[PDB]
Amino acid sequence: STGSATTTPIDSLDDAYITPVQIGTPAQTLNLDFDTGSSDLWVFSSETTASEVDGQTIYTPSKSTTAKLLSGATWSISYGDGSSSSGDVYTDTVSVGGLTVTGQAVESAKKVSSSFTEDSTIDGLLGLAFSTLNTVSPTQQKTFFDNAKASLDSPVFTADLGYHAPGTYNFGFIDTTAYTGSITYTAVSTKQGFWEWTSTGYAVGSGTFKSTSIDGIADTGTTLLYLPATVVSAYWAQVSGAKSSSSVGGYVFPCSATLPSFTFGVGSARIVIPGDYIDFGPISTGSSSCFGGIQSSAGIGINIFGDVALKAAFVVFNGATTPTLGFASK
Repeated sequence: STGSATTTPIDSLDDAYITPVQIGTPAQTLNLDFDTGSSDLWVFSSETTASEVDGQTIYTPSKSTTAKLLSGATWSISYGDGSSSSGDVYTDTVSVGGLTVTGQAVESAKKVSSSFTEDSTIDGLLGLAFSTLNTVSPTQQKTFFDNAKASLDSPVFTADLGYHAPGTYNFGFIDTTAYTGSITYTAVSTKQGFWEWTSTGYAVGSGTFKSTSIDGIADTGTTLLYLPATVVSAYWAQVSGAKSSSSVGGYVFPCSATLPSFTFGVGSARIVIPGDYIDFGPISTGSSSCFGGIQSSAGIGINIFGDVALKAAFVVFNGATTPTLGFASK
């Protein structure tokens, strides 16, 4: 089998991407944030504290004839950005772009933190990291991809995120029309439960490529590109007036600037992030200070190849017996 779904930016800045997902019988369609940095499929629901729902579409398991309460199971997750959610668990039928999993764990939120409530466009998350990170207790549950894998034509999914435009998540096949050149594959460590790999270096604008190993995660659920302070300083040094602002919480730059590109290495291959991808707009409405899309990972504890990086590429998440990651230009 295969599946194919369009993923759409939630706003004009590409702050995140939502993909429609069918849950239950009859189908209840929710718009979920596909997140290769976590491993829980959780949704706003009829069980979510009413004051914490503000415009999201909810899953109502009592209206699904295939929903079953997973007895005694709870979940609770805290994300790197400080947000969190928790609740109980159903199994139900979940379909993405034509691909169907029966008996998928659907984690129903009883509580969500303020940032989730405040974002009316995201009805939940669909985790696509390794199932070892899944928070369900006392019996850990598998991700949608893990459940589908054996049925897929090929045990892979691909992320093709758009810049200020829709893109595609495909399951079970590689669309050879969706990228240019070849796909360069690179090793993955699953030891921390992430799609963790090592970039071979970087360049700023038309500058020379610096060969240096950068360990990080391919994370569709993180907006920005988080890299070591040395790298980030080298980038922003090429932008007149850019500075790290403690009060704002990262590098800011004059909105009048034209940003240089940023290149990262995948083996001997090179992915070029155009400068415009690195502009996240005014820090506050009406400001002429703009927020940068490349930020320091110091104090995160891990480098993160988030959407800023991934959207410059066609990305293969290869779930073969030994997982690997593939990147192509597009």
